[PDB]
Amino acid sequence: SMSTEDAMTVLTPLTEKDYEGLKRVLRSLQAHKMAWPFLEPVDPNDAPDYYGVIKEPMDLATMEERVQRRYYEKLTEFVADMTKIFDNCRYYNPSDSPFYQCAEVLESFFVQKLKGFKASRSH
Ligand SMILES: Cc1c(Nc2ccc(S(=O)(=O)N3CCN(C)CC3)cc2F)nc2ccc(-c3cnn(C4CC4)c3)cn2c1=O
Repeated sequence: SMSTEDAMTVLTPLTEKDYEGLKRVLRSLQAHKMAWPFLEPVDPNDAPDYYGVIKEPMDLATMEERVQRRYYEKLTEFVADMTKIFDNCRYYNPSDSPFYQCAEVLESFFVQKLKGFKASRSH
């Protein structure tokens, strides 16, 4: 149920079995054809003033490092880091940018996969 998923998302410490789920979610995003702008950090020499404007940069390779290192204690923290990728992209870029489009598509995919992860955890 949505009740159980919400409670577990905020309160339930991530287990090793949860981490196998988080690796599956991250690998599914890295394989998505619209992940191409998010696999590595933004190149400063491509994106003028990016690191002056975006205060909390994030990318899928940094998320992979944090997952491998068992950085996250709560799913909320994993979701907050992932959400930076999409929010940062939509903030820095105009709405007609290919990067902006990729953020919209990959976030919708992540939201589908996250809901699946939560359900699998609640069962
Ligand atoms: C998310 C993101 C982003 N991620 C990203 C990461 C890597 C690669 S990469 O193919 O590996 N590679 C591309 C070539 N570099 C020399 C090396 C890197 C491509 C990427 F798109 N790249 C850029 C690049 C440029 C801009 C930009 C530049 N000006 N503006 C206007 C708003 C002022 C936007 C935004 N960007 C982003 O937002």
